[PDB]
Amino acid sequence: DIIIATKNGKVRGMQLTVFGGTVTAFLGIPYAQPPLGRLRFKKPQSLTKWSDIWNATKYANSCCQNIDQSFPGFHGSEMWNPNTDLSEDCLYLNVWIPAPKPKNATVLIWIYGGGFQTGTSSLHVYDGKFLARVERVIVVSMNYRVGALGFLALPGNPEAPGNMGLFDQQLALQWVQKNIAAFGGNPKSVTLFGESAGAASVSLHLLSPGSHSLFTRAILQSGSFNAPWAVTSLYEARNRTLNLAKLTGCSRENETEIIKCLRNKDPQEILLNEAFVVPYGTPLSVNFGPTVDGDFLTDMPDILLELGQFKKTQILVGVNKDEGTAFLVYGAPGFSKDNNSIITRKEFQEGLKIFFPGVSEFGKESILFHYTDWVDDQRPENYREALGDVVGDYNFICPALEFTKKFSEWGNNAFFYYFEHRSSKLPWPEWMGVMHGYEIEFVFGLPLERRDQYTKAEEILSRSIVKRWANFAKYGNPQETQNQSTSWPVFKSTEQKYLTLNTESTRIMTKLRAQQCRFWTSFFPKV
Amino acid sequence: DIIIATKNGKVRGMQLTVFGGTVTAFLGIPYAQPPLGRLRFKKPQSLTKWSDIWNATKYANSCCQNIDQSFPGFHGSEMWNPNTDLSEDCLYLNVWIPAPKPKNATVLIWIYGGGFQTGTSSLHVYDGKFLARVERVIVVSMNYRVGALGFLALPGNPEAPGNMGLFDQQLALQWVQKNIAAFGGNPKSVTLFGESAGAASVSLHLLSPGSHSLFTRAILQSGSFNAPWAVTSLYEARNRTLNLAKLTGCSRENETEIIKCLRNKDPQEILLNEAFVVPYGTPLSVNFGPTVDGDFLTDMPDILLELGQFKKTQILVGVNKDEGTAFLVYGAPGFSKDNNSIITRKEFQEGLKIFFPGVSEFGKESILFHYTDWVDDQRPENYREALGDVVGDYNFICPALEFTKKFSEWGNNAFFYYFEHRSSKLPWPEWMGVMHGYEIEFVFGLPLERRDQYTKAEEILSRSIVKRWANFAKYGNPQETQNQSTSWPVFKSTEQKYLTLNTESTRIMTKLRAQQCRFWTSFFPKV
Ligand SMILES: *[C@@H]1O[C@H](CO[C@H]2O[C@@H](C)[C@@H](O)[C@@H](O)[C@@H]2O)[C@@H](O[C@@H]2O[C@H](CO)[C@@H](O)[C@H](O)[C@H]2NC(C)=O)[C@H](O)[C@H]1NC(C)=O
Ligand SMILES: *[C@@H]1O[C@H](CO[C@H]2O[C@@H](C)[C@@H](O)[C@@H](O)[C@@H]2O)[C@@H](O[C@@H]2O[C@H](CO)[C@@H](O)[C@H](O)[C@H]2NC(C)=O)[C@H](O)[C@H]1NC(C)=O
Ligand SMILES: *[C@H]1O[C@H](CO[C@H]2O[C@@H](C)[C@@H](O)[C@@H](O)[C@@H]2O)[C@@H](O[C@@H]2O[C@H](CO)[C@@H](O)[C@H](O)[C@H]2NC(C)=O)[C@H](O)[C@H]1NC(C)=O
Ligand SMILES: *[C@H]1O[C@H](CO[C@H]2O[C@@H](C)[C@@H](O)[C@@H](O)[C@@H]2O)[C@@H](O[C@@H]2O[C@H](CO)[C@@H](O)[C@H](O)[C@H]2NC(C)=O)[C@H](O)[C@H]1NC(C)=O
Ligand SMILES: *[C@@H]1O[C@H](CO)[C@@H](O)[C@H](O)[C@H]1NC(C)=O
Ligand SMILES: *[C@@H]1O[C@H](CO)[C@@H](O)[C@H](O)[C@H]1NC(C)=O
Ligand SMILES: *[C@@H]1O[C@H](CO)[C@@H](O)[C@H](O)[C@H]1NC(C)=O
Ligand SMILES: *[C@@H]1O[C@H](CO)[C@@H](O)[C@H](O)[C@H]1NC(C)=O
Ligand SMILES: *[C@@H]1O[C@H](CO)[C@@H](O)[C@H](O)[C@H]1NC(C)=O
Ligand SMILES: *[C@@H]1O[C@H](CO)[C@@H](O)[C@H](O)[C@H]1NC(C)=O
Ligand SMILES: *[C@@H]1O[C@H](CO)[C@@H](O)[C@H](O)[C@H]1NC(C)=O
Ligand SMILES: *[C@@H]1O[C@H](CO)[C@@H](O)[C@H](O)[C@H]1NC(C)=O
Ligand SMILES: *[P@@](C)(=O)OCC(C)C
Ligand SMILES: *[P@@](C)(=O)OCC(C)C
Ligand SMILES: [Br-]
Ligand SMILES: [Br-]
Ligand SMILES: [Ca+2]
Ligand SMILES: [Ca+2]
Ligand SMILES: [Ca+2]
Ligand SMILES: [Ca+2]
Ligand SMILES: [Ca+2]
Ligand SMILES: [Ca+2]
Ligand SMILES: [Cl-]
Ligand SMILES: [Cl-]
Ligand code: NA
Ligand code: NA
Ligand code: NA
Repeated sequence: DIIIATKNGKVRGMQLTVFGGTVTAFLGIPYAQPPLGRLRFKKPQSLTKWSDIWNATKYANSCCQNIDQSFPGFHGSEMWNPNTDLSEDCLYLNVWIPAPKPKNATVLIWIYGGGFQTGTSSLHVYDGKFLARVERVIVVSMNYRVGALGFLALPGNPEAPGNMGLFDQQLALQWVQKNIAAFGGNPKSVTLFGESAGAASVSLHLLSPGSHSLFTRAILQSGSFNAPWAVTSLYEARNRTLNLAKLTGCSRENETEIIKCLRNKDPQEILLNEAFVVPYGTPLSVNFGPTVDGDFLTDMPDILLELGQFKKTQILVGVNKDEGTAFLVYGAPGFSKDNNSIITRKEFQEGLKIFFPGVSEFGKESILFHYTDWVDDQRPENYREALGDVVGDYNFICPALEFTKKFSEWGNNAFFYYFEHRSSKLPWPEWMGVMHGYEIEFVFGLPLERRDQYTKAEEILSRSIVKRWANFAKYGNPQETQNQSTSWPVFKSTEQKYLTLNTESTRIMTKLRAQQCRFWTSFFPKV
Repeated sequence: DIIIATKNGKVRGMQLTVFGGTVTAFLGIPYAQPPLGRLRFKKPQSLTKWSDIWNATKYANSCCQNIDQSFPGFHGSEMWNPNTDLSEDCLYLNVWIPAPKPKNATVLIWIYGGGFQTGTSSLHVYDGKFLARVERVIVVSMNYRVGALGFLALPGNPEAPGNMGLFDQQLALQWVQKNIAAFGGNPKSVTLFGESAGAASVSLHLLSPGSHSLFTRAILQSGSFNAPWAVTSLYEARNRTLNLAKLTGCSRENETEIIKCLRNKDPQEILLNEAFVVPYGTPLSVNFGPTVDGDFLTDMPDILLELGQFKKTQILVGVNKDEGTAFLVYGAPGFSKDNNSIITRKEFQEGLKIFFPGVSEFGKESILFHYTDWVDDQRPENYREALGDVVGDYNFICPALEFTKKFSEWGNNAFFYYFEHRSSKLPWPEWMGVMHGYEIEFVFGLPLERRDQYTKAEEILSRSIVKRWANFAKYGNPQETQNQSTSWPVFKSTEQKYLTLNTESTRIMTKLRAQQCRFWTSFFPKV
């Protein structure tokens, strides 16, 4: 029976057998006041204190959110849907510790993605027990509010200031500063990691001055805040908040009154109207996301990055070979998970209109021109592959490389990876390749479980990535030093070396997507 | 009717239609006295002069040689067998010129491989008409003597001094110096190129002082003289010459008498006994090859390379992804062109004994140890693939990279390629991958012929390689400057950049086979 005294009271954990050893898991520890009633849309308030033993022995409620119903019964989509009850009462976190209790263990804090609209820390692919067993690190993950409930903004107004879910993440970081030594963690050795919006979130903590002292370093998987979906303009945030009001019958003249009305709405009515606050979305829409609130974020983040205003520390950044494919089967015409999706030029053109709705005709033609010069055989898959690369390059890969360059120019070591292994268990079809989100299970060490039907080469790839991540967190250097592995060189401006992660042979390469990213980075923003 | 006046007399050529234009071909021009009777085994003697028009309108006799009969009727082997009559009377060369007659064209001189035992300039894959049409270069190729007739050595004795076939190559280089301006060529812009033993030959012309002024630069495809098959020791040459005598009933006490006896033998009896001059050969045996004769080669060539004694000029060097596979089906147990050749550990072990017959048990185990640490799934093809890599790394790839490093250390620009495209027409089975010899058709531009059933991507790869080779010959820089191509960086000590040649995307990579070549280059020579 394992009980830990925290600043707010006692917590009971549970023991787990993992690989012939034990991990102690504390699932569902609260770290804030439930944000209900008058607290809805406000910054998380600090926890009152309890007396008695809080039983942290099951995952807590996931935050309210819309759910992906495009492929019911299909594991490829459903694995990402929440696996605990939805409730506004969702501000909880999990702690996995090695057994016996470590003395001063490095801490890995996971921030999930989901577009800032969805996600929960209790998914199977985020289970931190394998990392605690194998690397003897402590792993922490928190639920944070998503959608309008997490990111509604009327900026400057403390009834709905914006970025509440980023403040939920920050308050969990603070909980780890105050409490983790009780669990055997070193509050001075904390690495944030996250994927997609969780990676964009990690990048914004590098920018936020109230996060500077809450962590040591950062890992960004397929996301960074300069991605075109990651930050909402003040203009679009106000418009969306008042669009939400209009839809829920909460248009008022005093803005504090709009929010008060919005506080009387059933959470379902808020969720049901979120999709419509925008005149046309895309599969990549982030209707309620981070804004420049003057609090968490003091200025436009592109300006902070460019002018070197961020935490000086090491970063590890990477992307997957086919980031954009997952999004094509949520509305691009001629695409389907259930066939090979050989599409025509006309379909490609229609697909750009689906992904680039506010963009001028010239803008869309410039994309077509950059991506359709083949290269050369015709090649029925030409247009199918180009559309996935358009979406992946624009939304994930070029912003990650641009973030990595600008960050490294200010003197800190940066390491960049390109993940190019397709999981042998992937339920999505082959044409979708190495999809967005499908390195995560390798990072959390799921293929280390021999009972799970991953191949032996995958068990080895995962073990090595697990070691590199842990070495990054502990030592700021993502090497695998014992097995004659390829040395991972720092990513510098000028050379731009990156490491490929694959089952066959790790390679050092240079200037990932050089020609494509010149297009998105220097020309497209003008269009 | 196109007639050219040469230093030795008139030659009539023939016109060819190639790609809606014309090439003039002069096939079978003699460049030496036929080396018959008293001239057999001696250095080529210079040509007497003729009066009348020598008709250069068909390929000439190929030199006497044994023929590959392992797969009769099979195009994969038979494409390399000679396609003109065999005769000692074989010292002829071909000239392809653009039409109209160029004014001062760069000259490309092809030296074929065949292990120094076989080969002829008239094979289809060496037809220089496409390069003359497309790049407006002049292409020259010569027949040179092979086997004992080309390389028998009793060194110091001018009746059989050694290296006669390298002297045949040199005398053809001289013919081009004296005659090529008459054809519209620039004798001051001559690039040698060659594959396998033709590449080892090209590398020896960089070392030979009598070749220094006969050419400007050099291209080495899958060969260099530091490869373990390329140069025969004085010891093994004498032993083989006297072994040949013993077998033909020509053992005598006066050595000039051995040679005189050998001059009375039918060329068939010499050919029939060549295989047996060695106690055990391998599929890679070069029984009669280059020696240090004190004439063509003044010292052991490893010493010249190491100490910088060679022509200072630019080089282009490369290898194919699966150099060693071709040799496995000529005697390694469990291999077959007609199945997938999944072999066992025992078979691998037997295969090393086939490829490394004089090598100690410890030597062979060290090879097994370096190549059988997987990497990791088992992977039935593990041993099959390892044996191909052992043979390809030892015999071709590590010596080429070692040659390229040592050459570039003396200040000259070097460019290195790794050819990794498997021809869509390859008659050999898939497991053999990107075989030895199968870049040649890409270099000579055979896929430019749309009538030939190569894919469109192959036509493009060939066009680009043809342009890089021609730019190398003309300008010393193998760039393709007009089509947004990957820039080919010089290969330097320290970084060791190389360019990959493939149908998909050209990449700049570093330190090809670093771990393998450390084994062959620094450790294996001690064994
Ligand atoms: C791959 O499937 C798509 C997607 O839509 C389809 O899903 C299929 C597996 C099948 O059940 C089909 O009946 C279903 O509608 C096909 O595109 C669709 O095809 C029709 C015309 O035949 C269009 O009018 C539809 O609008 C279009 N749907 C979408 C969303 O674009 C697609 O052609 C198919 N591709 C193949 C077989 O190569
Ligand atoms: C692939 O074939 C080899 C090569 O020899 C064979 O060629 C085959 C296609 C077939 O015609 C066969 O009859 C012929 O001998 C096979 O290895 C051979 O197999 C026998 C025992 O079955 C040995 O005793 C032979 O010595 C051996 N030959 C050599 C040269 O090693 C091989 O097993 C086969 N591999 C497969 C099917 O996976
Ligand atoms: C933000 O403000 C308006 C609001 O329009 C919206 O009304 C909402 C409550 C919601 O239901 C939403 O779907 C609807 O679009 C946007 O105006 C839209 O623009 C179109 C033309 O593009 C006009 O027809 C309407 O005013 C309205 N659309 C529809 C379909 O009725 C406006 O575009 C937006 N501002 C932005 C995006 O910067
Ligand atoms: C060079 O000299 C001898 C010559 O032996 C050879 O006789 C030739 C005419 C020819 O037929 C050839 O096959 C034969 O090998 C080599 O001696 C051989 O070595 C073995 C033991 O390895 C002895 O049994 C014999 O002397 C002879 N072999 C056979 C099978 O009869 C000698 O090895 C070689 N020198 C080298 C390789 O450096
Ligand atoms: C916590 O769990 C233990 C079960 O072993 C129990 O004794 C205690 O009452 C629990 N607290 C609850 C249910 O609030
Ligand atoms: C943990 O390590 C830090 C340095 O990273 C040190 O300052 C701290 O006191 C240590 N605490 C322990 C061993 O309890
Ligand atoms: C609006 O109403 C709120 C709350 O009832 C009040 O506190 C605030 O001062 C009012 N402001 C304006 C501008 O009407
Ligand atoms: C290193 O190699 C061993 C044994 O060869 C292997 O079992 C282990 O997984 C490897 N460790 C890492 C961190 O990759
Ligand atoms: C060379 O060819 C032409 C054929 O057009 C002929 O007139 C001449 O006699 C030939 N020379 C020979 C056969 O020696
Ligand atoms: C050919 O070019 C060379 C320089 O490479 C020059 O010296 C020579 O005279 C030229 N000859 C011509 C145009 O006939
Ligand atoms: C051997 O005979 C040759 C040719 O008949 C002769 O010229 C030579 O001087 C002789 N040398 C010896 C050492 O017997
Ligand atoms: C360059 O591109 C053109 C037209 O796009 C093509 O037809 C030609 O083959 C290319 N040239 C080379 C040297 O690759
Ligand atoms: P990630 C799956 O959180 O990506 C955000 C999406 C909206 C581009
Ligand atoms: P190239 C085919 O001439 O290779 C020589 C062989 C004997 C290694
Ligand atoms: Br069009
Ligand atoms: Br053994
Ligand atoms: Ca790629
Ligand atoms: Ca996802
Ligand atoms: Ca490795
Ligand atoms: Ca390879
Ligand atoms: Ca060959
Ligand atoms: Ca290219
Ligand atoms: Cl580069
Ligand atoms: Cl490197
Ligand atoms: Na087209
Ligand atoms: Na084994
Ligand atoms: Na050793």
